[PDB]
Amino acid sequence: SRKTYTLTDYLKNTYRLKLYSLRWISDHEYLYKQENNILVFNAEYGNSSVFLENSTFDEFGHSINDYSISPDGQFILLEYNYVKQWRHSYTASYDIYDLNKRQLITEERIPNNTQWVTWSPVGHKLAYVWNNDIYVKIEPNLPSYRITWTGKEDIIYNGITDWVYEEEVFSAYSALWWSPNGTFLAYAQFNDTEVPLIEYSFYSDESLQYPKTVRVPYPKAGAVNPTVKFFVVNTDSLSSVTNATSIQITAPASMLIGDHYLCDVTWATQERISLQWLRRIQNYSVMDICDYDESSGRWNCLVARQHIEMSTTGWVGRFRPSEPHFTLDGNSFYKIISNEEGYRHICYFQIDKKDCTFITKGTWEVIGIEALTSDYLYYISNEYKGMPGGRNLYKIQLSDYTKVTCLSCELNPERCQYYSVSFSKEAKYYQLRCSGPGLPLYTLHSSVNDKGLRVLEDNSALDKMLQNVQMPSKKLDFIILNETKFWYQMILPPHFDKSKKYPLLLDVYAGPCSQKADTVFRLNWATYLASTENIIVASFDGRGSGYQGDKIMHAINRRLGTFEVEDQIEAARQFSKMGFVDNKRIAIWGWSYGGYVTSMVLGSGSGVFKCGIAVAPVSRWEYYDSVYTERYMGLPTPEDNLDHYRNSTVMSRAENFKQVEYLLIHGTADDNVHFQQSAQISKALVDVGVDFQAMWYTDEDHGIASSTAHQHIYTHMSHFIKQCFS
Amino acid sequence: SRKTYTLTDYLKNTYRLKLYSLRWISDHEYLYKQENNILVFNAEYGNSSVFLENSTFDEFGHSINDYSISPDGQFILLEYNYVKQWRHSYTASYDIYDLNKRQLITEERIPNNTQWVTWSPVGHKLAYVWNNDIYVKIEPNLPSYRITWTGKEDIIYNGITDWVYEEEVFSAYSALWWSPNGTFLAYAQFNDTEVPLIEYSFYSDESLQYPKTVRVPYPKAGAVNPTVKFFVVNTDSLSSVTNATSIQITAPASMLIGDHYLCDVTWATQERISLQWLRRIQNYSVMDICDYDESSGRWNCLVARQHIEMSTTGWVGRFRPSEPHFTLDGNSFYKIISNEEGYRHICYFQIDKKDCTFITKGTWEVIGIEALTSDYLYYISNEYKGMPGGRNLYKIQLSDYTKVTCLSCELNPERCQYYSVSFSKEAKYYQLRCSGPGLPLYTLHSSVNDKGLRVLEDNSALDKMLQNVQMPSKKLDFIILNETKFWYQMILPPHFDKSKKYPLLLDVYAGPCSQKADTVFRLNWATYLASTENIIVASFDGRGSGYQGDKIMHAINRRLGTFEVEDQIEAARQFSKMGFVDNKRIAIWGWSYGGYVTSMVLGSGSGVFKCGIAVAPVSRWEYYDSVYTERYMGLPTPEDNLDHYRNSTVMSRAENFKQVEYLLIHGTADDNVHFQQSAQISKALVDVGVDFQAMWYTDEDHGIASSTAHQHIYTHMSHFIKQCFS
Ligand SMILES: *C(N)[C@@H]1CCCN1C(=O)[C@@H]1CC[C@H](CNC(=O)Nc2ccc(C(=O)OC)cc2)N1
Repeated sequence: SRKTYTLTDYLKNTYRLKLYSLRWISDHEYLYKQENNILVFNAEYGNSSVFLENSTFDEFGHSINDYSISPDGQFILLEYNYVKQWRHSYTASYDIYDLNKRQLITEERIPNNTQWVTWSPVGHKLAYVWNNDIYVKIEPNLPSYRITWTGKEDIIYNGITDWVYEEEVFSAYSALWWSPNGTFLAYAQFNDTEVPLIEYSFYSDESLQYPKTVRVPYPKAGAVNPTVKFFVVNTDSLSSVTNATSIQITAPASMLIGDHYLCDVTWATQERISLQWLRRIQNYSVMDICDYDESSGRWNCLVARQHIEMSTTGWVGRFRPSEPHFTLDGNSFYKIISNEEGYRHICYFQIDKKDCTFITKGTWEVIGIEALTSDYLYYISNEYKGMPGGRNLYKIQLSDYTKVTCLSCELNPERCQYYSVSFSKEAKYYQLRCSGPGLPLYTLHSSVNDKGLRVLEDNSALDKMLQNVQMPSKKLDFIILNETKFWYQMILPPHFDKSKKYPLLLDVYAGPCSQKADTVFRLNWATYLASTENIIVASFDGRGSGYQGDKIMHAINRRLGTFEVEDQIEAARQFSKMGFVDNKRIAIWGWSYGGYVTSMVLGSGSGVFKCGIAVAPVSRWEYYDSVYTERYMGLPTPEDNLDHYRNSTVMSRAENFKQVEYLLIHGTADDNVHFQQSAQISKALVDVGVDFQAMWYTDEDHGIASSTAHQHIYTHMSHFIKQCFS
Repeated sequence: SRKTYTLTDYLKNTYRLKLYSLRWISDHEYLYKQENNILVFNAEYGNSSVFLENSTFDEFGHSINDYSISPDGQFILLEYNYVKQWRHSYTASYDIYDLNKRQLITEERIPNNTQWVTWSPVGHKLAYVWNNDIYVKIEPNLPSYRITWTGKEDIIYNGITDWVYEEEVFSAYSALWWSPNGTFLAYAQFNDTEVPLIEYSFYSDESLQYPKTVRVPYPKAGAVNPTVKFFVVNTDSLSSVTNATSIQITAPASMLIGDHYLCDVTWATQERISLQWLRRIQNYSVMDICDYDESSGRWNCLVARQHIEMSTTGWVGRFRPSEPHFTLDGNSFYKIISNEEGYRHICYFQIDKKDCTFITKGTWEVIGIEALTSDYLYYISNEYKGMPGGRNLYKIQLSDYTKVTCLSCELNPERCQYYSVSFSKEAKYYQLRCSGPGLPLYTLHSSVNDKGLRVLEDNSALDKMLQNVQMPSKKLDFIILNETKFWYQMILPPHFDKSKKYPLLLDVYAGPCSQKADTVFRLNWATYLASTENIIVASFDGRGSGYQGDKIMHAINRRLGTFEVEDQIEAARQFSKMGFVDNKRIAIWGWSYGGYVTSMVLGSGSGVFKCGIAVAPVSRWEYYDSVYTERYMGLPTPEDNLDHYRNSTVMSRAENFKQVEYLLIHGTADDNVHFQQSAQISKALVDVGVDFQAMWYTDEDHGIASSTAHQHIYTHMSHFIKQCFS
C-alpha cells in the first residue's frame, strides 16, 4: 500500500499534532492564541471575541516570542530578545502595553537582560529579577522599588535559582512567590560562594579566534553545596526613599544542624505560607507553616504546626516532597505521601495535628492533586484497569471518601487512557487533555454535573493524513519477574507478523521513578524505525520505575546501576523468547540516564545485545550533580556509600565492550551531563583496546536540539542502527 | 608464500630497525651506549673499553631516563622524574655523579622541576633554568649563582623559550648559548605579558572530579606577539655576593621599528657572537656581529658588520634564516642563502663586506653545512642524479671551488641514496648514516683520505627477518605539469601487477618546504596497507614543496590552501590514469597541515576522492600560531591578507562534503593545532546537513602518541579505509 512514516517525515515534521493551549483568566473565560491574534472564549457557550489583534504590534520593531497578560486584563507583557540559558532559565527584554489606553508604556521600562518577570496573582503589580536582584513595580509606568542589593553574578542569587536548584529542585529559574492577593512577595536567596565551577570550552561562531571558557557554579556529588535563605516582603509597605525590609524566615533547627535544601514553598492564605525543607541526606523533610504577625511585622512558624515527612526505605517524595493543597481557611491541607504499603495516596492534615488521614488507598497511585473545592478534591491517578501507564481524572467527595467518581475513564476508553487536566480559576469548568493511545483529543466540561460542553480539538486533520500511511501499532503489556509484574511497550511495524523474526531496539531511560511504558500517542524516531525500517522498538519499566509503589521504586536505593540495568537485560531476554524477535539483532539506546544504562548493559558482558548507542551518558556518579545523585546514592565517602559509587562506573566495564558495537555521542557544551563523562568512557575504551564509534556535537548542550544538530544526530544514529541490523 | 607485514606488526614493532647512536667526546673517541652500559670507542682502530658499568646505579632509587657526560669526562648528569611539556620542553630532576671519586654529589644539588640544564662546551660548568630563572654552577658541588630574577610563570622566560618560540623558531626549549670556551653565557628573555591564552580542558585520571582548564600564552595569527631581549654574561666575573651583571645586546634599529623576532644566535669566536633578527613580516632579516669590548665590559655590534637577507618572492630561509659557519678566526663565514635563480647554495662572506660569493651553484640545493675545516667545507645536498629526494655528503676545497668531491654517492648506490652525517670534534672522523632506499647502514670513515674504516651496523638481523615476509616495494618517480617536474612516491603491494587496478590512498602533508617523496626506508602504517591490504599508498610533492628552488617553494606565498591542494588533486588525477589504479577507490589522508590539505581537497568538489581522513587538521589560519602562519600568509588585516585568510578555510567548503565519506580525528589536549579547529569543521558540516565520522582522543596532544591512543587511532583508521575500499 501507500507510503511509510520516514526519517524525513520525523525530522521535517510533515505530520503535525494539533493542540489547544488555552489560558484561563477567570472562572468563566479563557484566552486562546492563534498564529496571529488572541481570542477570548466564554466557556459556557463557546462564543468568542478578539482580545487583541495580531497587527497591533506590526511595527513594534522587535520579534515578540511571548506575551503575558496581567491577571487584570489591563496590561500585556511583551517578551523579546530572548536568550536561552539552562533548561528553564533565560534572559530577555520586556515592554508593557497598556490595553486600556492602547499605548506602549515608554517610561521606567523593565531593563534589558532581565532574568525573570512575573505579574502578581491578581492586580497588575510586577516583580522582576535583573543582575541577580529583585525589583517590584506597583504600577507599570512607575519607578521600580529595589528589594535586594546583594546580587552578585555566579555567587548571590535573589529571586532566581542557581544551576542545581533550577535543574533539580524547582524545575524553574524563578525563586519568588507572590501571596494570594499580591500583598506579599516571598523569595529565596542562594549563595554559591564555595561551590566549585565546572569549566568547558565554547567555540562559538567561526569568527571567534580564541575559544571561550564557560564556568558555572555546579556542585558534583559530595562537593560543597550552595546555601539558601528565605525572605518575605510586604509590597504595600515600601517607600522609594527607604530600602524595603525583607523579613527572613529561618530554621528549622532539625535542618540547620547540617547541609539542607529549601524544596517547596506554597502560600496557604493571605497571611500564611508553608515551606518544606529537606536534609542533604534526602531521607528526612520538614514542613513549616508560618503566620504573619500583625503588630510585629515578622513571620512566626509555630512548632506543632510543622510536619515531618521521612522514609526508611528510600528518599522522600517522587523527586522531592509533594506540595500541599490548603483548604480555603488554610487550617487543613491535602498532600500526596507514601502509604504504609508504600503507595502514594492523598492524606488529609489539620495544620496543628501530627497524624493525617489517607482519603484514598489501593495498589495504584495518585499522580497529582489538580483542584480543590470546598466540595470536592480533583486528582489524577493510574487506578483505572490497574494500568500504571494510564492516567485518569477523578473527584472524591470530601464529605464521604467512599464516593469517588472517575470523570474521564469512560469518555472514550478506546482512544483515551491518558489524561491531564486544566481547571478554570474556581474550578467551574475544566479542559481534559487526552494524549493517547489514540490521537490527542481536547474537550471542555462544566464541573457542576461534569457535562461535556464540546470538543475543542480532535486532530481530524492529522487523522486524514495518516490513513494514507503505513503506521506502526503499539502494544502495552507486562511480564512477570518473581511474583511482580513489570510493564513494557513495543512499537510494532505495520502488518506485524508474529511468525516473523524482527530485529529489536530497546529504547531505555530507566532512571528512578521513570516510566517508559505508557498509553501516550507519539510520533518520533521510533515511529520511523518501526514503520520504515521494520524494527520493533521496545521499552521496559523494571525496578526503580515509578507510579507502582515504593517496593519497586526504592528497589535501587543507594544502588544505582544495579537492578535497573539488570532488569533491562532480563526484559530483552524475555522479548527474544516471545517468538517474533531475532535474538541475533537486539540493540539498545538511551539518552542521559538512558545513556548510562545503555553503557552499563553493553559492558555487562551479558552478550544479549549486538550494538548500542549512548547519548550524553552519565559514566560515574561522582561527576553528576549533588541534589540528584545523592538523593539515591547518599554521599561518596568511606563512611557512607563511596564503595558503590566506585563500583557503578561505566569505565570499570570497558573490557566487556569488545563484544559489542558501540556509538558514543555527546554535546561539547553540555552543562548538565558534562562532556567529561563521555571523555572518560572513551579513554577507558582506548586504554583497553576496544574499537567503537563516536560523535561530538560542537557547542550543543544536553538537548542537542538545534535544528541542524537534531537532524544530524538522528540521521547518524539511523545509519548506525541499520548497519548493525543489516 | 609466507606472511605479510600486518597492522599488529606495525603496532607491536615486531620488525625493529637497529641504529648506532654514538656521541663524539673528542676528535678520536665516541661513546656508544647499550641497554646496560656505556662504552668508549677508539675511532681509528675500533677497540673499546667500558666507560661506566650498567650496575653503577642499581640502587640510585630512581628510574634514569637519560645521561649527559660533561665534556670533561669528569662528571655525569643523571636525569630522572622526566615530565614532558610541549614538543621539546620538559622538566626533570637531576643528580650529578662524580666520575673521578665515583661518588654521587649530594650538596647544592640541582633543584627538582628544572626546566633546562646544559654543560659548558668544554670544562664542567653548568647552566640551568628553574622557575624561569637562569642559574650557573662553576663546579658541580658548589652553590649556584643566580643570573636572573625576573622569571615569572607564563610571563617572563629567562633562558627558555615560550610556546611559540619553542615550536616555531628554535625547535627547542633552550634559549641559552655558551661561548666556545665557556667564558660567556648568552641568553634570550621572552615576555608573554600581553599574549592571549589558549584555554582547553584536561580531564586527567578518572579520579579527578572537576576537569582542569589548561591555559598557555599562545599567539594566533595577527594577535599580540611575545617580545624578546638578548643578554650576555661573563661567568668568570661572578661573586656570590654581587648580583651578576648581564649585558644586553639590543637593536638593530631596522627591527625595533616594529614587531620582530630573534631567529638565530651563533658564536663566532671566544669574544664574538652573531645574532639574526627577523621582522614580523618575515620578508626581511638582519644579522649583527658583536664583539666583546675588553675595557668597557659591554658588547658592540658594528654596523657594516651586519648583513641583510631579504626575499622579494617570499619569506626568508626554508623555515627561518640559515645559521652561519665561521672560519677559525671569525673573520669570514659560510651560510646557505637563496640564489639569484632561487636555489639555496653556500655563499662565502667577509664579516665586514656586504657582497658574498657563492661557492656552489646549480639546479639543486644544499640541505645543510655539516662541518668546516681550514681545508674543506662538508655539506649535504640533493645534487646526485638530480634527485630532490636524495641526500649525499660532499666536500668542497676552500682553495678551489672547482674541486667538489662526493663522499657517499658511490659507497653503495643501490642500497644508499639518503645520508646524514656526524663528524668528530675536529672532523678527523665521521659516521655516515644511510637511511634508504635499502635497510639503514651505519659506517665510520677517516677524513684525511675519506677511507672507510668499518661497518658499525648493517641491520643484517632485520634483513633476515624480512626475507620471510611479503614486503611492499617503493617507486620514486616524477610527472610533468606545464614544463616542471614534480616528484611522487608509491608504496606498492607485493607482487605488484601493473595490469591490475588497485585502490589508492594519497598520504599527504604538503606544507611549505615539505618533502613527502624521498628515498628513505620506512616501516609504518603505509607498509601494512600495501603489504596486507594491497593498497597503493602514494605521496606527491607539488607547488610549495621544498629542496627544489624558490620558483616551486614560493609558489604558495600569501596563498596557503591553493596550489598545494590543487596539485594533490591533479596528482591523483594522473595516478588514476597510469593503468593500475581503480579510479573508483581513491582516498586521501593527512595529519596537521596534511589534515588541512586533506579537508580542503575533500571539500573542493573535485569528486576525484571517495573518502578521506583528517587528523588534527588546521581549519582556518587565524586559529594557528603567528610565527608559522604569518610567515606564509602575512597579517589577517584588511590592509594585508585578510581576504585570503577568509577564503582558505575548510568551513566554507562544507557543502561539498556531501559527495565524500569523511573521518575527522583530534586529540582534546592538542596544544599545537587546537581541538577548536576540528570543532569548527564539525559544526559547519552539521549546519549544512553533511554526515561524517568522528573520533576525539581524550587528553591526547598533537601526537596522539600514547601507547594506547596510538594503537587505537591506527586501528580505527584501518577499519575506515578498508570499509571505504571494500
Ligand atoms: C601541523 N604540522 C601544524 C599545521 C601547520 C603548521 N604545523 C606545525 O606543527 C608547525 C610546522 C613547523 C613547526 C614544528 N613542527 C614540524 O615541523 N612538524 C612536522 C610535521 C610533519 C612533517 C612531515 O610530514 O614531513 C614530511 C614535517 C614536520 N610547527
